[PDB]
Amino acid sequence: IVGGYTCGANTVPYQVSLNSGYHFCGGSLINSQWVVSAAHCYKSGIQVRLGEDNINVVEGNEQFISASKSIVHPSYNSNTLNNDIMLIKLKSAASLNSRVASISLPTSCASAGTQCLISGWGNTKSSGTSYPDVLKCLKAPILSDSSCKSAYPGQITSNMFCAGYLEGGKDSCQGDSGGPVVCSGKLQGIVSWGSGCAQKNKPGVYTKVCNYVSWIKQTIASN
Ligand SMILES: C[C@H](NC(=O)[C@H](N)CCc1ccc(O)cc1)C(=O)NCc1ccc(C(=N)N)cc1
Ligand SMILES: [Ca+2]
Repeated sequence: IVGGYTCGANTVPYQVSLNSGYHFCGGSLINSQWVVSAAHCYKSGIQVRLGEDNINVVEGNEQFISASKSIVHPSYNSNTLNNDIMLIKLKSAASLNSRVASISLPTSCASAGTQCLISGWGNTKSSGTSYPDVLKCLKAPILSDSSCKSAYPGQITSNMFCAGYLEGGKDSCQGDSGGPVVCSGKLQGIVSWGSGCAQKNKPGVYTKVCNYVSWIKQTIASN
């Protein structure tokens, strides 16, 4: 997260860290057994880390649980990042408490101008690199589809939306991948892609979760 602020420990209790020896992606807890993240985060050897603030220090509220199954969206296209969503089932159910809590799925899509909270442990610099160890947060509005498509001609699909600031300075970034965009209590987006980070006229692009709620619900019910 570039241009954000330190969230505060466990203030984003649905935020998970995906760990394969090291943090590599965010995700969002959607019930005690399931996390949703980005398909571009797919790999083997995933341990889900819940209740994290400092990902380098055991602070006392963590739960570490291995993935038992990962399901990349059936239509994910890695060339275009279309359908960039993946479900991860946990080997055992997380114990839900104030610091480890699910986030609701959309009941409908969200409109341009709606304000959202984006969070993660990704890069905090727009040029060069600096990775924080505590969770960072950013408030950002959803941008119009037309400004999104104008910023990224030939690359925005119906399963994507832009959020952030066209002026630059405030954005998600590498390492925030797969993490949440929460707007009025609903998980509307997943950190997906963009050109650089926090650059002028290059806002963040996010998976449009409202398009996937039926798939998520049916997949969880059958698995
Ligand atoms: C795997 C993904 N790749 C890209 O983003 C490429 N530059 C375009 C892919 C690509 C997409 C569509 C296409 O049609 C072709 C290639 C990535 O690195 N995500 C982390 C990220 C990146 C940016 C931001 C941000 N600035 N908000 C946040 C997290
Ligand atoms: Ca920790």
